[PDB]
Amino acid sequence: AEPAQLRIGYQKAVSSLVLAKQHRLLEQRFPRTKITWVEFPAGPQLLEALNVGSIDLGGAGDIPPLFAQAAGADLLYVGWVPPTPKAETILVPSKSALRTVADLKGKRIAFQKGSSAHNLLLRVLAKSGLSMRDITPLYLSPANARAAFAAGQVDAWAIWDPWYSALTLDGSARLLANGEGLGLTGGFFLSSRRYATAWGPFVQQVMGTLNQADGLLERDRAGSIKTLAQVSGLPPAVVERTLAHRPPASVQPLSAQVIKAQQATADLFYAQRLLPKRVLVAPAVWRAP
Repeated sequence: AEPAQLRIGYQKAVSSLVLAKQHRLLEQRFPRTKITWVEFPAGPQLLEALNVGSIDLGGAGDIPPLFAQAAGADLLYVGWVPPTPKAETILVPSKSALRTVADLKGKRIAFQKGSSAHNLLLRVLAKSGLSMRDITPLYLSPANARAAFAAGQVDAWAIWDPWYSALTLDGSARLLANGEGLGLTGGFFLSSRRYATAWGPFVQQVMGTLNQADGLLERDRAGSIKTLAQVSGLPPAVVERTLAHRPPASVQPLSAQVIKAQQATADLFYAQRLLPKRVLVAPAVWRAP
């Protein structure tokens, strides 16, 4: 037996999950399983849905699961997605006086709370003697943060591609700093405990397939650009710029150093009084037989 249903969460931003969904790669591989793709605006949204059973497999950044674990979610890390530091950014309105990270002190900074942008921001700010309490957070999902930025209500926005490329290409934004040199973890695939326990091998095979979907970003450059352009709405030039910011990042098993990295992030968040619990990553880590 393979399960009857896989309701799997994705974010449109993760170009490789868009393509797998478009090329119906899971469906091709698992013909006896109803594959249902459910889109979320970011990670924390996605994790809250895994928590209540709306999906049971989904991809997010490194922070969403830590926010979920701390609130009491019972998830499994089942796959790790390598970081793409150039695609994680702090943007400012191109008109703005701000040119260095130091200039962020006392400014309003939009970002998805609990998202990878929240950790990019803490860690960028740290290299300049700033912390979360030197800046004002505007906790806003990407579309709502975009609207506030276009309206002049934010001083800076921590956000990922496609928005970075979109706003820098159209003149809306300057890059203030990206995620290079912070030793970012990356992201994860999360699962419900029951589903990954019941259907381990299937969950591994799901990863095998999504892994090959990431491969299309480089092995099908010209085709990826069209489909993505077509699917997102974005111009091809922008989709091309987003592919330039992304080395391969194919989902594969959690290595030892990644687990420790995620624990170190958990510690740092707790230490900075941004999580109420100390989160233990390791008991939630899973690998198939």
